[PDB]
Amino acid sequence: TATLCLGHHSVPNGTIVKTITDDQIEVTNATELVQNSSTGKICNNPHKVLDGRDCTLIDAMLGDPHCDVFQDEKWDLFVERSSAFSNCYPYDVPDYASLRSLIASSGTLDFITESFTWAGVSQNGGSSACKRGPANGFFSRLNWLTKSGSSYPLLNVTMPNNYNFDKLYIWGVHHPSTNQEQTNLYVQASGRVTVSTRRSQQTIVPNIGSRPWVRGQSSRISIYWTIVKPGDVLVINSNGNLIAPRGFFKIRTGRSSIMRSDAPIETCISECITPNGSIPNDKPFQNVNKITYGACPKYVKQNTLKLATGMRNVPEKQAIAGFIENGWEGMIDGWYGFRHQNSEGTGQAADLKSTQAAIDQINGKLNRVIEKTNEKFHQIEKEFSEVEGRIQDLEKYVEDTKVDLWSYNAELLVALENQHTIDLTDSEMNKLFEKTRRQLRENAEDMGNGCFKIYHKCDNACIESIRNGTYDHDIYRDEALNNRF
Amino acid sequence: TATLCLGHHSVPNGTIVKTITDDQIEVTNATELVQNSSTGKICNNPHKVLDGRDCTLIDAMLGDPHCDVFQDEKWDLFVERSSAFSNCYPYDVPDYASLRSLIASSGTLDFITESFTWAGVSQNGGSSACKRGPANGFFSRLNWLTKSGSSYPLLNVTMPNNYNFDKLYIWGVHHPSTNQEQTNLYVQASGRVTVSTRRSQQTIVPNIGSRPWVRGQSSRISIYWTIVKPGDVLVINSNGNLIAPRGFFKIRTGRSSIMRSDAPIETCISECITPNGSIPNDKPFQNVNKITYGACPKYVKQNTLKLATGMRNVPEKQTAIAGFIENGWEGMIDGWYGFRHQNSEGTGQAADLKSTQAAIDQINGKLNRVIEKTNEKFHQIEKEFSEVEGRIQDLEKYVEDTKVDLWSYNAELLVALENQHTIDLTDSEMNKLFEKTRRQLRENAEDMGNGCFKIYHKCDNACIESIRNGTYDHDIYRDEALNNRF
Amino acid sequence: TATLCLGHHSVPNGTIVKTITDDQIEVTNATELVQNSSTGKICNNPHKVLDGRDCTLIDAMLGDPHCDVFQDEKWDLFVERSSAFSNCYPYDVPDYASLRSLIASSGTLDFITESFTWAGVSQNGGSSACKRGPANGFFSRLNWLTKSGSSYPLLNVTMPNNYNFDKLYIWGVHHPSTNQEQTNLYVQASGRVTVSTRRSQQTIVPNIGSRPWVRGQSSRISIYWTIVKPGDVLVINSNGNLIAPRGFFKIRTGRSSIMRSDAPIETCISECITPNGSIPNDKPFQNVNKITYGACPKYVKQNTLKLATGMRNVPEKQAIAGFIENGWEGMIDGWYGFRHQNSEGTGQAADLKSTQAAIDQINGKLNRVIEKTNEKFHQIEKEFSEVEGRIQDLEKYVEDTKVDLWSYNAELLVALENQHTIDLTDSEMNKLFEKTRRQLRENAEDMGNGCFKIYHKCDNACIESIRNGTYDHDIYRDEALNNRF
Ligand SMILES: *[C@@H]1O[C@H](CO)[C@@H](O[C@@H]2O[C@H](CO)[C@@H](O[C@@H]3O[C@H](CO[C@H]4O[C@H](CO)[C@@H](O)[C@H](O)[C@@H]4O)[C@@H](O)[C@H](O[C@H]4O[C@H](CO)[C@@H](O)[C@H](O)[C@@H]4O)[C@@H]3O)[C@H](O)[C@H]2NC(C)=O)[C@H](O)[C@H]1NC(C)=O
Ligand SMILES: *[C@@H]1O[C@H](CO)[C@@H](O[C@@H]2O[C@H](CO)[C@@H](O[C@@H]3O[C@H](CO[C@H]4O[C@H](CO)[C@@H](O)[C@H](O)[C@@H]4O)[C@@H](O)[C@H](O[C@H]4O[C@H](CO)[C@@H](O)[C@H](O)[C@@H]4O)[C@@H]3O)[C@H](O)[C@H]2NC(C)=O)[C@H](O)[C@H]1NC(C)=O
Ligand SMILES: *[C@@H]1O[C@H](CO)[C@@H](O[C@@H]2O[C@H](CO)[C@@H](O[C@@H]3O[C@H](CO[C@H]4O[C@H](CO)[C@@H](O)[C@H](O)[C@@H]4O)[C@@H](O)[C@H](O[C@H]4O[C@H](CO)[C@@H](O)[C@H](O)[C@@H]4O)[C@@H]3O)[C@H](O)[C@H]2NC(C)=O)[C@H](O)[C@H]1NC(C)=O
Ligand SMILES: CC(=O)N[C@H]1[C@H]([C@H](O)[C@H](O)CO)O[C@@](OC[C@H]2O[C@@H](O)[C@H](O)[C@@H](O)[C@H]2O)(C(=O)O)C[C@@H]1O
Ligand SMILES: CC(=O)N[C@H]1[C@H]([C@H](O)[C@H](O)CO)O[C@@](OC[C@H]2O[C@@H](O)[C@H](O)[C@@H](O)[C@H]2O)(C(=O)O)C[C@@H]1O
Ligand SMILES: CC(=O)N[C@H]1[C@H]([C@H](O)[C@H](O)CO)O[C@@](OC[C@H]2O[C@@H](O)[C@H](O)[C@@H](O)[C@H]2O)(C(=O)O)C[C@@H]1O
Ligand SMILES: *[C@@H]1O[C@H](CO)[C@@H](O[C@@H]2O[C@H](CO)[C@@H](O)[C@H](O)[C@H]2NC(C)=O)[C@H](O)[C@H]1NC(C)=O
Ligand SMILES: *[C@@H]1O[C@H](CO)[C@@H](O[C@@H]2O[C@H](CO)[C@@H](O)[C@H](O)[C@H]2NC(C)=O)[C@H](O)[C@H]1NC(C)=O
Ligand SMILES: *[C@@H]1O[C@H](CO)[C@@H](O[C@@H]2O[C@H](CO)[C@@H](O)[C@H](O)[C@H]2NC(C)=O)[C@H](O)[C@H]1NC(C)=O
Ligand SMILES: *[C@@H]1O[C@H](CO)[C@@H](O)[C@H](O)[C@H]1NC(C)=O
Ligand SMILES: *[C@@H]1O[C@H](CO)[C@@H](O)[C@H](O)[C@H]1NC(C)=O
Ligand SMILES: *[C@@H]1O[C@H](CO)[C@@H](O)[C@H](O)[C@H]1NC(C)=O
Repeated sequence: TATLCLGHHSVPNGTIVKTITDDQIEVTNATELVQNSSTGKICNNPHKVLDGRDCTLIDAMLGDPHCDVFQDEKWDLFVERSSAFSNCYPYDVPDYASLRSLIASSGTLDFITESFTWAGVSQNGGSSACKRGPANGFFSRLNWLTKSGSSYPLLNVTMPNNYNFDKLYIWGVHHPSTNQEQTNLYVQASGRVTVSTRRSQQTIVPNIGSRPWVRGQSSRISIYWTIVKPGDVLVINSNGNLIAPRGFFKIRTGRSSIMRSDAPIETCISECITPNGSIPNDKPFQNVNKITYGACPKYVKQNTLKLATGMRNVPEKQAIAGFIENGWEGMIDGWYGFRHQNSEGTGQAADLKSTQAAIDQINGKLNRVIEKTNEKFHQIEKEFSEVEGRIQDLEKYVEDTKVDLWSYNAELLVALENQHTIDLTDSEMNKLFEKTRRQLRENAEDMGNGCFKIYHKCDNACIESIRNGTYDHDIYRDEALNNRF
Repeated sequence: TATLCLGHHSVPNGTIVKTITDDQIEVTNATELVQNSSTGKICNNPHKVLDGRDCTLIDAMLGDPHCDVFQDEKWDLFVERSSAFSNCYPYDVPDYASLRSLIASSGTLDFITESFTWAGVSQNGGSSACKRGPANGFFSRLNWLTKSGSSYPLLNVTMPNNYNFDKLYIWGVHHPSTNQEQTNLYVQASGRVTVSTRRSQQTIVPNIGSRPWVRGQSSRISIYWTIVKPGDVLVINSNGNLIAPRGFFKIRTGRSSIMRSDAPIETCISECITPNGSIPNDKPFQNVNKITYGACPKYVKQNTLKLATGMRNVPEKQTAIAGFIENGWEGMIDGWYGFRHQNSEGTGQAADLKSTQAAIDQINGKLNRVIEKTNEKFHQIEKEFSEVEGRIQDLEKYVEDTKVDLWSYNAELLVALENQHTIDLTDSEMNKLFEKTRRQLRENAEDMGNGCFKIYHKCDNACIESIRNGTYDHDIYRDEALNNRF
Repeated sequence: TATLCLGHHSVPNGTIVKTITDDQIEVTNATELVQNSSTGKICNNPHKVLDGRDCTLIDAMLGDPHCDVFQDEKWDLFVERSSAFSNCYPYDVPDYASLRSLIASSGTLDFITESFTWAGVSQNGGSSACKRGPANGFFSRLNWLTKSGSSYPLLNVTMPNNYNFDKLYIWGVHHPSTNQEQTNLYVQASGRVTVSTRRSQQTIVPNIGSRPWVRGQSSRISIYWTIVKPGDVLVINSNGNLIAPRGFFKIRTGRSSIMRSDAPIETCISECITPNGSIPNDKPFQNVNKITYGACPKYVKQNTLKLATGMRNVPEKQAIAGFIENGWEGMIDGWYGFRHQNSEGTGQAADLKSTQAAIDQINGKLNRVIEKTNEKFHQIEKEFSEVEGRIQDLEKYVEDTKVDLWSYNAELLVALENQHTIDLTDSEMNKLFEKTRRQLRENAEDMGNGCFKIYHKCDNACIESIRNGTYDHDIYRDEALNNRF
């Protein structure tokens, strides 16, 4: 007689994963699906990263004297450091966030000088709070107009848009601290600024009052913006307290954005940028930060998610035995194989078809459901330094909802994939056993432990024929029937 | 002896679907789950669709002379064309989108005239920029008040809400271009308009300055609105630059909305409306547009999603009968599973109705168990913009993108899971039929290894029919079968 | 000979669930996953709940005389009743919702009095619309300044923030009804109020005009707020129509919120609070309300969702029979068992291993994918008493999208879990049958009804050995072979 057994490989060190029906189960191999670390650096390729050392985007746009190196710059991502500061005339911007977001999304600081004509007033006003070297200065992109002689005539100028692109204009209004200062600068006792197009209008009345000292000034300047479509026209009408523009900014559409971070910039290649630094995007999920730019993994709350890439791990108990509650640590060539006890001796081989089928099924399984990468460039703000109320609450609620939903999706997907992997491996083993049983019609009996008891003389050639699939039962039919009964 | 085989049908041309464990597998039949085309026309039933033609909703509400045909109109969906224009006094509306959404959601333009008394001022002002035929005119729902004689007395009027429904009032403020114009129209050198109720107030100070010429006017008019609850009182106080209302609009709660489109309107029936036109809602997902009205399929990014309907398609081997082991039967058209028998009388074929019916019943109605039939949404947020604004527009775009991504992922996962379960159930049905057939023959037959049984006794057509029916009795063949086997 | 059967238990009354491949299937046991009822009361533990009674949060903060009991109060959840009313000077708050949300999220009403100096004006103004007992009064936290003698000097005061926490200041502007009233109260014909810090500024110009009578007054007061960071300074500049503050509120960060409800408050323990009342949080989903505070189940549209707990329910048909299309209602000591017919007599036993395995797999099944509870404290508003436009539409859209997505998730999860439960129970039964068949090598053959017939004499000891797994086929092989052939 002879003995033939079927079994599967095993490893000394397994990994614990989670499935639908099992809290913990050990498998031969697994991979991590969550990226939870960063190098702390921001790669300068392939995106064009612009580093604002001590300047905010708004200050660079306005023309702060210590931000003059940023003139006519372009970027894919603008990085704002926490050590940035303002060193010019004090100012405030109503709807600061909207202007900052639109400027960042434009992605360029291209400025074109236009020939504005201001008759009856003095131009190029300066202050000691904004020093350009040893002399008083001002924002390079703004014009401060004051009285000439002893009069401030009413200003009424126009400028049409004859190009094929939109124009962005930045202008301002001056708020004096005292009535005497207001009358000294502008002869009128109450100024007025009106800027309008064929479809929109804005009018600001300056406010007079004391304010906390900032770099020796108790006055302030408010900043406003206007966009002129092609074929439209811009009209500026003012009675005083006007901070005139010097030109327009060319506004574009693209995939530029802005980020707050303190990480240094190095020479490397990475497609994902986070405030903590660049991270690889070879995993579907990440746990570093919910603020991202480029092709990045989705953010989830979990810090680890193991995906099974192997079969169940079962130790070998201490006469050969099959796969019934028994693994084989001696199999190196494949995942499934045959162990036979013969008159010549004990042998062992491996089956390539079932192993290849299992490997092909397992490989690239996660790519069938989830997308490879998602590219997001400009999004909403997710961190705030001041309390505002309704809009901030809405933004926080939206972000929280998105994070929770994606975390649930990731958990469910991992559990389902692990369960299906275990099921497919078990099914492959059972299919191999059933095929082996079908090959031997009545010359063998099931020993009950994953092994077959062949009742005729089966040499090495016979075992090889069984493994190949060319076993002929009619040859040994009579001998096996005689031996069994 | 005799031979009995079990197998399943196959088709000459199959469809390729995607499962959890397989990226490309061929099945006998599949159906498309994504609607990706439209007729290009908007059906006028069962929803009431109002064509705006060359008028916007705000212009129609205000009373533009060329929009006078829209007085006291009702709609379920208001369609705005891209060729609409304004032909009256130039104006601007602070928070234009909010007022547009409010009017669209109200769903009606019902106007009730009220008896307002304005003492000491002239009424029914007109301009050459708003012509009512050959003569000067103005907005039909607004009253322009100017000085009478040489004085403009302070106006102080009241109007109580004695009804049981809310009132919507539309009023305005005039912005002169020059100080001389302001003094000429109204005696005071600085106007002031105050409209308030018991719980809210609004005050506007007009601005004087030149503006680009629009239809011969360098002045502008601002538009404001106020809502008066039942039992409340409206008080209007002004001393210049007031564009008085003539009445109130009835405001209702319903399922009306507004849509921007250029598609023509035709006579047909459709429950879903998109800017591209109407689309059928028989499929759970669509790819036409993310802007929808009515009972519409959910929007996804995928162009196509095939749901498996039949079994795995296996070609017939060209080579003695064979079973279902890696071989399909091309000659079966009366069922999904059947028997092929080789006998002394001759060969034959049949079909098993029970297993086929069970598989069909399991497959039928499969997607309705998870996905709800259809979702009905009427008024939503705006999803396309023509100007850059900043924070709010970014938030709206982010919300829409998040929703679209989540629904696309859900659709992909659902399709993969359903295909996998369909394949598994079909294979299980085939295996169960084979196991039952084996269980019927206790010791008179043995498995041949290729999905066929070798019966070791003379089994005529009646015996085969008894096997197929399930009334086979092995006792009266047992002796002969055991004698033949050994 | 002897007969051995394998089967599973059944119950007289079952329940219907839904699976992936079945519209309706009856199981032996199921549990409800959706909470759809409440006791109508709000439990006062463990959260600190403050009853607003007939006062609103804004009125309590301002210092309404009938809300004086709320001074220096703390809360985790503030409950606003629909019967609340105002009984002081008429007022309006621009961006009322933002201030309400800010105060609610702060979670305290701690007030610190500061020594402001107002030179040349009279303080502690009062009105008949706000009665402090028999005499005229005003808001306790606000100071009404009017002319002294026949002059109203320009006011210019400062207050620095030398602490290490943020300060919140509440101030106001008075709107007279007539020019004569404006002149009588304040000498100047046009007032002006300017409040600013080193980084922000606000200027309000009062408006004069008649307004509807409210408690005998045709005038109004507009409320504004300002926040001063540590190291900053507050400057107040005005020349009329100023409602001065008396101090600052301590603003904190925490998990406090506000709710609108009419349910009474009783003494009990509950972690979840809804406007309908408190609900238990032992279920993953709830259908009571979409407004929640604390550890609450997720809100879904469905009102019922049944999760399978037992196996399929098959009534027993009317010579023992196995599990093939037949259940056993007489078995109560286990889920799976054996029935044998013997010469000595019939019997019945239960198998504990398979039952324990099935119970362990079923137990804690839902905890493998979904979390126990999610804690949410402060969120967006979800019900509105008036129409506003864009922001309200955005909030409603966000809430609707979240609800729809979570409902879909719940439905799919329930269907998948039910399908897997049915599959695992069937697999357990089939595995037990296969093991029993494997034990009997050649001494028995399946008769097709889930039972085995044994061709040798098998007494109670032999049946017990078969159940235990110690059955030896070699002892009876010869007798069984002789009987079979
Ligand atoms: C309405 O009320 C506000 C607030 O009370 C007033 O604003 C103050 O205005 C005064 C000037 O009028 C300001 O005083 C100035 O402060 C400067 C900054 O002080 C800081 O830095 C110095 C030096 O580093 C420190 O010693 C000091 O502690 C602060 O940390 C000083 O640099 C100025 O000095 C100048 O004047 C002195 C006068 O002796 C000279 O000796 C100096 O050389 C130099 O020329 C000056 O002291 C004060 O800071 C303002 N306060 C605020 C909060 O802004 C308004 O003036 C008031 N309006 C009216 C109309 O009354
Ligand atoms: C502050 O600054 C603004 C901007 O510069 C000034 O606004 C301009 O005002 C003038 C009038 O004061 C406007 O000129 C008028 O333009 C009308 C439209 O012009 C278009 O159409 C004509 C014909 O189709 C074209 O030829 C032309 O190129 C334009 O395409 C004209 O129809 C008007 O014609 C009137 O005057 C002529 C003079 O000969 C008469 O013959 C006519 O019958 C008719 O009465 C007129 O020419 C100009 O368009 C305004 N510009 C803008 C941008 O709005 C403010 O006036 C200024 N304010 C102060 C106080 O100085
Ligand atoms: C601009 O226009 C507005 C609106 O028309 C005017 O506002 C009105 O002003 C008058 C004058 O004060 C107000 O009249 C007062 O109404 C009080 C409330 O009335 C209600 O309550 C009483 C008692 O419950 C009811 O009987 C009554 O029907 C109302 O339901 C009264 O209590 C006042 O009575 C006082 O005056 C009378 C005069 O004889 C005395 O006998 C009384 O004892 C008491 O002293 C008074 O009648 C009216 O309510 C205001 N209406 C609104 C809507 O606000 C502005 O005055 C006007 N501005 C200018 C400059 O003209
Ligand atoms: C455009 C212009 O007029 N620039 C002035 C500037 C303005 O007058 C002022 O800053 C507007 O608020 O003032 C400069 O001087 C400041 C200086 O002025 C004296 O009159 C005053 O006595 C000093 O205390 C001090 O404020 C400035 O450098 O800011 C001069 C500049 O030309
Ligand atoms: C209600 C009223 O007064 N309507 C007037 C209107 C207004 O005076 C004006 O539009 C307010 O801005 O003006 C109308 O004439 C415009 C006409 O006025 C002359 O005085 C001027 O010299 C011309 O150039 C021209 O602007 C108009 O039709 O708009 C007359 C109308 O009665
Ligand atoms: C701070 C102050 O001046 N309080 C007054 C208050 C104000 O004058 C008024 O409310 C501002 O609008 O008015 C009080 O009197 C109300 C009373 O005043 C008479 O002059 C008038 O003729 C009456 O009709 C009536 O309005 C008030 O109690 O509100 C007095 C208070 O001292
Ligand atoms: C990436 O940077 C963020 C900074 O926003 C880190 O998040 C903070 O971590 C600290 C320390 O645990 C917490 O006190 C803060 O509350 C966190 N902030 C937020 C907004 O969550 C994050 O830990 C960093 N991650 C890595 C991997 O470095
Ligand atoms: C339905 O109409 C929309 C119009 O918004 C079409 O979307 C545009 O398609 C063109 C052509 O590919 C693109 O260039 C635009 O960028 C698309 N716009 C947006 C907002 O996506 C859409 O293709 C139409 N669909 C059908 C089936 O006709
Ligand atoms: C819990 O309270 C809410 C209050 O909003 C109830 O919801 C309302 O129920 C009534 C009665 O059917 C409806 O007419 C309203 O339209 C509902 N409002 C909303 C916003 O849905 C809810 O039914 C209560 N639930 C329980 C279990 O008491
Ligand atoms: C485990 O799987 C990973 C990825 O599938 C593979 O790179 C690795 O070699 C595997 N480990 C072993 C021991 O085969
Ligand atoms: C394929 O399925 C669809 C619907 O499921 C059905 O209408 C069609 O007839 C099927 N195809 C065949 C060849 O039966
Ligand atoms: C049904 O299941 C629940 C929870 O698993 C359990 O409490 C209950 O006792 C079960 N019913 C029966 C009859 O065992």
